[PDB]
Amino acid sequence: SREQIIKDGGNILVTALVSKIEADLKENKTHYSIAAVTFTNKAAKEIEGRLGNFIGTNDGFVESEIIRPFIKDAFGNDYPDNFTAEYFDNQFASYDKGLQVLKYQNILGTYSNPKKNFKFQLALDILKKSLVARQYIFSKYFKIFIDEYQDSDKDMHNLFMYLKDQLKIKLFIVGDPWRGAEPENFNGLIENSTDFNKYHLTSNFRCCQDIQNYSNLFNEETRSLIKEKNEVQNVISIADDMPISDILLKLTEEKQVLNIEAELVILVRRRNQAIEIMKELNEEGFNFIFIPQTPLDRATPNATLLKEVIKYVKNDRYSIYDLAAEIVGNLSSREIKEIQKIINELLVPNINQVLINQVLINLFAKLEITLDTREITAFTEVMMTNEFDIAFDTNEYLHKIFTVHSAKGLEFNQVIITASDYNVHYNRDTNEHYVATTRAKDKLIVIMDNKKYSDYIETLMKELKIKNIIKSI
Repeated sequence: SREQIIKDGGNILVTALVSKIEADLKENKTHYSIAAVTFTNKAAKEIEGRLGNFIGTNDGFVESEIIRPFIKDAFGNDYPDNFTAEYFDNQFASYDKGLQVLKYQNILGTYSNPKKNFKFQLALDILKKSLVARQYIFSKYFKIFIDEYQDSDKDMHNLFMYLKDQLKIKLFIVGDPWRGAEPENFNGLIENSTDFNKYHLTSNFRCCQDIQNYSNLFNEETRSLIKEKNEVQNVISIADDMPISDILLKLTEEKQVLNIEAELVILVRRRNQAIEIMKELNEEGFNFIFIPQTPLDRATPNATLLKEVIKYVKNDRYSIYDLAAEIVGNLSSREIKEIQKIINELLVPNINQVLINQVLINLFAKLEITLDTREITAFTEVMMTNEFDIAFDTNEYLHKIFTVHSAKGLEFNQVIITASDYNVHYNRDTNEHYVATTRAKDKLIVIMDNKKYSDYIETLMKELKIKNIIKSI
């Protein structure tokens, strides 16, 4: 359930955040603050965006809230508090050597073993050795929010448990059952812990109740999740009794169930449908653009970073810092510039497959990340043509057409789909239909042009004694 989580004041495990922080901050009456910690600055910024508390990365939290302010009190004055964090060089094999590098080179470095986390070991050691540190953290925070917990390493887990068990801080933990990852942390809590309430959320939780309800109707497994409303507002059915341009005018100006001034996305199955639709719409005063599928639209491990590199290469106004926000950790501008220097070699005149291959190797080597050869192939293909450029564009486009595939993992405010694109009555297009119906946050329109689809909906409604699932206009 959703509102149950909101009512829940204690330690929480969620299997798959901004929602709970907003609520908890509202009803907080005390002086205590919250902290939200992510793996990436991208994830942090996204939270800080929708909101005296701490919102930042794991590494920024332990460095700024624990290590820097209290290392001298814990270890003595000969330890620095103006050290530099370095992710790339100055790796080491033991805690004592890490202490040496910090003490003598003024560098907060990393273990060479990715399963060990020097910063978090250091932070825990400092808490255990400094009353002042414990008193600060104790009186500062009442709750900490932690993202992607399945990727947390053993030392992160040790610190968070200590915060919970010694400094009386509640934990709100989100994850999904990364080189540092110890999945047993999160799994262990799920299977064994007695001091957490535990919830499971489906992928469409983000959506408004009407959109959750509709999308949950179609799979036998999610039907039980449906919480019927007396009336439906945000999922709408419209007849295909007029051209798409008239349909759009009816939705926006006549019935005003769509806002033409907000983001509006039409989902199709194929490029040729998008062309058809654009050929009409843009001749009738609209201005839609089709965002093509690209070779990087595969579920590959490094898809996100690879798309960022392409964005940077092809758009001279795109900032290297936005690329860097997607990299795990809290890299200094100095290190980001070392990454920039590597990537900039893709900008030489007459770039070719050989050079590109070399850049990719240099980059992912530096990031200590394994690269699939088929990723190199897909990346190189995008580099060597302008065919897919619009998909990596920096411009903001309000009115867009996507295939359901290109739309995967994206979120829009308003979405139009066409029933005849999904033959779910014959158990076809069922994953695509779930994806398509859950892209929208606030408004979903179904062009109802498929008799078997609509009959199928009515059949399920009768079976479930549902009276309202979609608003017909």
